[PDB]
Formats: sequence, structure tokens, C-alpha cells
Amino acid sequence: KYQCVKLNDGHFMPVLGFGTYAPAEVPKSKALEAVKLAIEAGFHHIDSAHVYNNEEQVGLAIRSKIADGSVKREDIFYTSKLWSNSHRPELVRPALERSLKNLQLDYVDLYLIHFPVSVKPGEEVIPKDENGKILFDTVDLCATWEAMEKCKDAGLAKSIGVSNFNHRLLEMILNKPGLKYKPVCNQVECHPYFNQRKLLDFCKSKDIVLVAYSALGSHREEPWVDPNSPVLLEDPVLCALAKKHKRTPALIALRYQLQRGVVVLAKSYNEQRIRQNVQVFEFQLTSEEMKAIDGLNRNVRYLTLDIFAGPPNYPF
Ligand SMILES: NC(=O)c1ccc[n+]([C@@H]2O[C@H](COP(=O)([O-])OP(=O)(O)OC[C@H]3O[C@@H](n4cnc5c(N)ncnc54)[C@H](OP(=O)(O)O)[C@@H]3O)[C@@H](O)[C@H]2O)c1
Ligand SMILES: Cc1cc(CC(=O)O)n(C)c1C(=O)c1ccc(Cl)cc1
Repeated sequence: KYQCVKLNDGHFMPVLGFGTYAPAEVPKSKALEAVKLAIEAGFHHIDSAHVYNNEEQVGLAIRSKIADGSVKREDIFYTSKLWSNSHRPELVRPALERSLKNLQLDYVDLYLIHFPVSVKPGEEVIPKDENGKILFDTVDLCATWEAMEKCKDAGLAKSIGVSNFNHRLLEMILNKPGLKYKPVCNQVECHPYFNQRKLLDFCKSKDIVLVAYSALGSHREEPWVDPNSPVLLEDPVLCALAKKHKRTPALIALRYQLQRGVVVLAKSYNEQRIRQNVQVFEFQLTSEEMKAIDGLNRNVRYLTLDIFAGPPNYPF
């Protein structure tokens, strides 16, 4: 058994997920070994995406742990994400089908709209003109969502959701005429320096699960993250809490999310930190401790993706 939450479509999501993004200089081989370790350690929720360029490896890990009797497919919750070069409705299903072929899985548990700003169709994830300008595309996300709904109806994705949506863009989906399925989640940056209370409360009021990424303060990979930004795991209050509970600042930060009703992702390619992260289920925080963590909030957004700034659908 393991801790899950009931999503608004009746499906269940394990409340701790393993993140599989690594900076490109990290060889892809490490993704295979890390996912296997995450499964061995007790992760039952694995988070990937087309744009991470690791689905062949992450799929192999999963296949391998099923084929060796370590786990059953129904006890893995696997998430992929529709990249912005495939927002046009007629491209959505082929994108999912391509991810499924790379993975050699029959279905994904969750398929998200990865980012709300669209770019031109093609193999290139960030297509650029001869002058280096990003090739933006104009697409109605409500049609993109209809095509997601059809992928759910075909059993290719058991659930569908969004990522890096803001209040306006969620409402756009929720208030859509002929809406068949709400998004089960909104996967966004969330951690003690950016606790997203406002958007969290919104998602709760609509029974949408907030899934927290960069819950440990992110890769801090340049140019995506300003190396001046504060180091989450170095916070004195988190480090004090960690010492007091004989845990780590990372564990405190993960536990914080679980108790506030957020599903939390943790990336690590390190065998010891992978095993350590599942200890989030071994302790609990008091109301006073949770309030202290709430006080760390400083509106620090690490991941702006501001190369996609300009178009109306840029969410930040
Ligand atoms: N939807 C989106 O747009 C989006 C955006 C960003 C991320 N994500 C998803 O969210 C996942 C996680 O976010 P993210 O990669 O920024 O990083 P995240 O998990 O905050 O972690 C950042 C760093 O923490 C380290 N770490 C892990 N456990 C630790 C521990 N117990 N003690 C000290 N350090 C620890 C990792 O290094 P080691 O590997 O060396 O342990 C990693 O570099 C991604 O892998 C991806 O699946 C989605
Ligand atoms: C697009 C994108 C968005 C995210 C945020 C996330 O979900 O973590 N990542 C990590 C990427 C890439 O991997 C990426 C791949 C190829 C190129 Cl050229 C640029 C970025």
C-alpha cells in the first residue's frame, strides 16, 4: 500500500512523485538508473515529459521493474506532458502516441498541457527563425483541451490536467462550453519561498490538485534560474526544523507540501537522496511548525521561462 489522493475524475494519484528532468550534460543513462532506484525505494508516481528527452530511458526503467516482478503497471502512476509544438488539436493525439511509443507503454496515467504558450509544429521543441526569434503559434487552448479530452475517452491517458496555468487560464478551461472533464491538476512551481497559497486555495475550491514542482528549490540551472536567487535548502528555519526532527531541509519542505494538501515531486539522481525522500511519510509537522514555514514565503519564482514571454497566454 501507499498514500494517494482521489482526483476529480475518480482516479488516484500517489502524493509523492519522482521528477525525472536533468540538465542536458547529465547523460540520459542516469535517468534509467534513477527511476529504477526511485521504484525500489517506494515511489509509485513518476513524472516526465516529451521535452525532457528521456522517455526512452524512463519507459525502460518502468518496463524493466514490471517485467522483473518488482511492481505491477497499475501500481505505477506515470505522467507525460504535451509540449507546445503540439498544441494544435490534430497534433495532440499524435504527440501522446509518440511519447507512448518511445516509452513502450500502452497508456499514461496523466497527460498535461505542459505550458500554455504555443509554438510552431515540427520536431524542434523551441523552433526559431533565422534570426533566433521563437516561432510562436496562435492556438485556442480550449480546442487543445478538447483534444486532451478525446485522448482520455480513448483510454490513452487515464487522467488529464494542466501545468503552469494561472487563474485566468484555468477559468478559461473550467468555463468552457461543452466541457467534459475538468483538469485533475495544475502542476506548478511551489515551495516555501513561493507557496502559492492564493492559487492553491483556488484549485481546492474547484477540486483541482496542485502538484508542486521545484519543491526543493529547483535544479538552479543557468540560464533558466538566476544564480543570485536565494538557496531554498539553505534556509535557517528549514535547517533548524531539520535538526530538531533529525531529518533534512529537503524532507521538511516535502512534508510541508503534503500536509497542506499538495502533491509533491522530488527529483534526485543520487541513490541516498532518492531513498531519503520517501522518509517524508515517517514524520509529521505541528501547526506551529507549518506556520513557521508559511512565514518563509517571499514571492521568489525560480522558473520564469521568460523566453516565452510576450504572447497573451504567458502565465506569469
Ligand atoms: N511542469 C513543469 O514545467 C516543470 C518544471 C520544473 C520541474 N518539473 C518536474 O518537477 C521535478 C522536480 O523539480 P526540479 O527538477 O526543479 O528540482 P526539485 O526536486 O526541486 O530538486 C532540485 C535539487 O534537489 C536535489 N535533492 C534532491 N533531494 C535532496 C535532498 N534530500 N537533500 C538535498 N538535495 C536534494 C537534487 O540533486 P540530486 O539529483 O543530486 O539529488 C536536485 O538538484 C522535475 O524533475 C520534473 O519532473 C516540471
Ligand atoms: C522546454 C522545457 C521546459 C522545461 C520545464 C520542466 O518541465 O522542467 N524543461 C526542463 C524544458 C526542457 O527540457 C528543454 C528541452 C529542450 C530545450 Cl531546447 C529547452 C528546454
